[PDB]
Amino acid sequence: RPTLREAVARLAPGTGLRDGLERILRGRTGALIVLGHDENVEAICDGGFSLDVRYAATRLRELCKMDGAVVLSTDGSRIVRANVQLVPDPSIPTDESGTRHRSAERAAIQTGYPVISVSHSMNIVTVYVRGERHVLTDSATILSRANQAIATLERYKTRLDEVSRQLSRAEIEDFVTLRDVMTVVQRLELVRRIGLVIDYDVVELGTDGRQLRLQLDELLGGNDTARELIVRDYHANPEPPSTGQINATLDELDALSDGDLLDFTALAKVFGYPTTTEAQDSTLSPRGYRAMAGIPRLQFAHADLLVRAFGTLQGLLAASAGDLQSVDGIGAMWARHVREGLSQLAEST
Amino acid sequence: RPTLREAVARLAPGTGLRDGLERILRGRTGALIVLGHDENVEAICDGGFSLDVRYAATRLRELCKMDGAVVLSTDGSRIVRANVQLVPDPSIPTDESGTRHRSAERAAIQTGYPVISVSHSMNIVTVYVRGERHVLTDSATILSRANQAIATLERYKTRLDEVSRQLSRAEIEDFVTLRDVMTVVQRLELVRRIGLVIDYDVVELGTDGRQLRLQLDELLGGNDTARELIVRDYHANPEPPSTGQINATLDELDALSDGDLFTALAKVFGYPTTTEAQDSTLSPRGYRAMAGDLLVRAFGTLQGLAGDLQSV
Amino acid sequence: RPTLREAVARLAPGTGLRDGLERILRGRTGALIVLGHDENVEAICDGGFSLDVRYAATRLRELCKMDGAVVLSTDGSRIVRANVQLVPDPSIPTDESGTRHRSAERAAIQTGYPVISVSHSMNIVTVYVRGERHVLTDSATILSRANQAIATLERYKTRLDEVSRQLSRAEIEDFVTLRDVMTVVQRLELVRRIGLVIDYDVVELGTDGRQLRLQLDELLGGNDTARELIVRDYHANPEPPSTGQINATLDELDALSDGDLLDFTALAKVFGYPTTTEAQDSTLSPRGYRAMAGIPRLQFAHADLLVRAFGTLQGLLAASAGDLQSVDGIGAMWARHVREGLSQLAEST
Ligand SMILES: Nc1ncnc2c1ncn2[C@@H]1O[C@@H]2COP(=O)(O)O[C@H]3[C@@H](O)[C@H](n4cnc5c(N)ncnc54)O[C@@H]3COP(=O)(O)O[C@H]2[C@H]1O
Ligand SMILES: [Cl-]
Ligand SMILES: [Cl-]
Ligand SMILES: [Cl-]
Repeated sequence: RPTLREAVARLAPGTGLRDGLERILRGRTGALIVLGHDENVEAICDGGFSLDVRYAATRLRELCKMDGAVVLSTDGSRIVRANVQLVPDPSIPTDESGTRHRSAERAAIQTGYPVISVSHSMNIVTVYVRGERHVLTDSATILSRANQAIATLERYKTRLDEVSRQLSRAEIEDFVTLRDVMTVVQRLELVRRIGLVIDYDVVELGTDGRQLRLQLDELLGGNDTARELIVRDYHANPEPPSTGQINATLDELDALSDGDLLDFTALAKVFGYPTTTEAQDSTLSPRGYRAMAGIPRLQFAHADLLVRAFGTLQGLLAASAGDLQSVDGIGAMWARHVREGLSQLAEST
Repeated sequence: RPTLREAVARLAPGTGLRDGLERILRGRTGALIVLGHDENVEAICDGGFSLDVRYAATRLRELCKMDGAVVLSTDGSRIVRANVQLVPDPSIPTDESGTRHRSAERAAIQTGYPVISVSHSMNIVTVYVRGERHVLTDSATILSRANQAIATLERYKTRLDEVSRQLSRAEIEDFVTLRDVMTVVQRLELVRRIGLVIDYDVVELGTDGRQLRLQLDELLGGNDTARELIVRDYHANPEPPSTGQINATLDELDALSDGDLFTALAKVFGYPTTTEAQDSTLSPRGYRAMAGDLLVRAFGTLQGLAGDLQSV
Repeated sequence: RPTLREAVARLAPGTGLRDGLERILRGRTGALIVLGHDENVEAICDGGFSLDVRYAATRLRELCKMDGAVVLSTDGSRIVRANVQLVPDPSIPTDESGTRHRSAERAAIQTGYPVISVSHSMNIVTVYVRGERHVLTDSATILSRANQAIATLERYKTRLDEVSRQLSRAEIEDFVTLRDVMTVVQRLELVRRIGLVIDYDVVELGTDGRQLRLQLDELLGGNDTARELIVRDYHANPEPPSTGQINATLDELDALSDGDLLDFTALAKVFGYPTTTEAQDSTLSPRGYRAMAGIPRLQFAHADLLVRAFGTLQGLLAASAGDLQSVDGIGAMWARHVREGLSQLAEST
């Protein structure tokens, strides 16, 4: 049966239902709509008219001009009853206010289908699904909230870029420390989490969120790959981390609380380094995945072969073109390409 | 328990409740008021707040601005709860329309107390008492309707007086046709029936009916005695009817339909219903002339009517 | 008693009260609410009914449909009276218009508790707190005002950083003038004051200000420390400023009007220098507290003894390693760490 998130989706902008509800709000009639009909719904239905017509936004609006409730079919394709009096079991507990809304939630609990109440006085839509409630929000308000989050995401993306460049400078110089790696890990997670918040707003916006989706995907583009690469470079396991190991590490990062993200030792635990403050100053050596990703045109398949062969970024910098053409799967052309691409990083920083 | 009529009296003009209801109608807020509180009412009361204030029309109006129902104490002197949600058993049958009113009658049946709903859309007050319902009518409408009826009542009384003396003249002649008696009987019944219609309006008017109460009693008064005398004078049984016989006959006429009020009349009086029977001349007994019982049994007829009347 | 700012937070978005007030506005009934109840409130309360219910936004809306005023408990957790007639002392001064609002401000002054009046005609919420007034504003309008203010703050942050770099470069060169120091002082103050304006908007926005708070914290952060150090470095009194004296100077800066902050002579007076034109041209020498604060893990006790011995940053730079071990209370290891850090100032530029 419909879940709370699924029901909100059925009422998202661009849907036939949401069009009808918008019409009801402008009409200021109020409404009480049951999204489903079975034996249990009929049990609580009293009086009213039985009708069999196709759903239409306009048809719903007119029917809700009448006292009572409108029942739709489970698939949502039809309007099955109108002018109904709901009589849910009064023992079902609810903290809502007034006959309409208390009747709505009780009916939602008893039948198991979503129930919608529209307040004529407040012009507010509430949907009740099995003890949970959600109040719809105008697309403008959601956009305002999401654009504030987009602004913060713009600030976190700039901050991530600068610390990442600092880490890249340290990797070339061979003066990286756990603290340097974990500063980037934190900034990667902050970008990810604020991105998840904006994503929920995109879902709630429905068709009104299409542009916000494009902007969000552009800003978040490459964040997943950066999280993978940093795990691949600085994971306490001696051998290069396994693919499942990488997925395990990222899952632990998501499991961290927001407060834990502000703890560099909490992040160090996830990567497998000691949790002591002293451990933050210990020197690390990158494997070279991040640097290789910065080389233009270099497919990750080839970089994985080189990183496993030489072990460390410093080994790759010291390697000759002939040293980089002795790895199976690395041709002469790619050995030259990586050789000049690495020596360009050495000079630049 | 209070009866439907008793409840309507509690809501009549001149009462504190009716002052409150009139204010609610002008406010167009709608209302749902329970006239009584006990465990059974509380059982169906859900949410809301408890308060203990003296009843006042102004206080009732303010509290009914809120969603929900207001409960008063049984004596009606206090307001005990407001903003409550009534939750009567949906199995209780009702043919009312909408959440507010169906809940009102069900609550009235379940608790046994009067329940009032005021519709904001229709500005109509309905009172429910144990499966019965009454709709209040504006005192202005009742007054205007009742005054048209009182105007008719004087006309029925004048037309009754004119025909009654015609019958009395025939009594002198001894040639009173059966149709003549039933013409007077018809006018007596018509006066009685309009009198009952007006009486119901006077009660609903409360204090606004005080003047119509006096006017009604003057026109009617003497109607019961007149109906008793005419049955006592022109009853089929040659024996003078007993007091129980007279009251039984008067009840029989009341059972007649509006349209029937001459052949239908003759049969209740015991005369044959045939249209030929309505043509049969009758002889008055004389009770009416004396009013203008022991003596009449001696003489038998008005035609018989000093020592002979000091012999019985 | 609660202050005006405290009341504004209590009526901000995300609070139970604000949910009720939003409901009242949509109903267009108007309201008169007392945020507190004691014997003094009872004195001015007349008639009405006593109720004891838990506070709820929906309950408040229904009670404010009634003529009169609603009284809440001091903690705000309960609704104790409704339909009350306030009868505050007419002699209490007020500039509000009409019975409702004049009664509201007078009641606020007499009892000492916040009082809210909502105008049905104007759809405006007003809160009165002991002779002050605050009118609630749409969260959209506040956000628009605050985001522009954030834009100005980012520009103030950029100019602050560059003038700060100029001042530090001059400190090494020994060519700092009083005007240059006041250019940095002006920019630090401008950043601080626009920061306070945005802070008030964040409070008023409540839950709608969460993202704005994050942006504000990054832009400002470090502003207090920079103001403290600059006063510590360039204050006219020969004795190094005490911590309390520094706070006194900073309090004098806050007392200046927005117009005064554009006047370099007014700032010069706050630091004890003369207001003359000639004073602006005179060359100063930093005390060196800022440089010591940049040295990692150098407790201010070791910085105050060194600054008191040599007096100026140029004296600290001119000192030898042995000269930094002949100060009482400074160790040999600490003398090495301080000397190396000042040499890193040469690395800076
Ligand atoms: N049993 C009861 N106890 C206490 N107060 C009662 C009540 N029944 C009705 N009321 C009051 O009367 C208002 C108008 O009722 P009405 O049935 O015209 O107007 C109703 C009806 O058209 C519909 N509605 C409410 N509950 C319903 C239910 N269980 N089934 C179907 N329709 C319902 O929503 C309208 C507005 O509901 P809302 O509560 O805002 O407004 C209600 C409520 O404040
Ligand atoms: Cl609601
Ligand atoms: Cl119900
Ligand atoms: Cl709301």
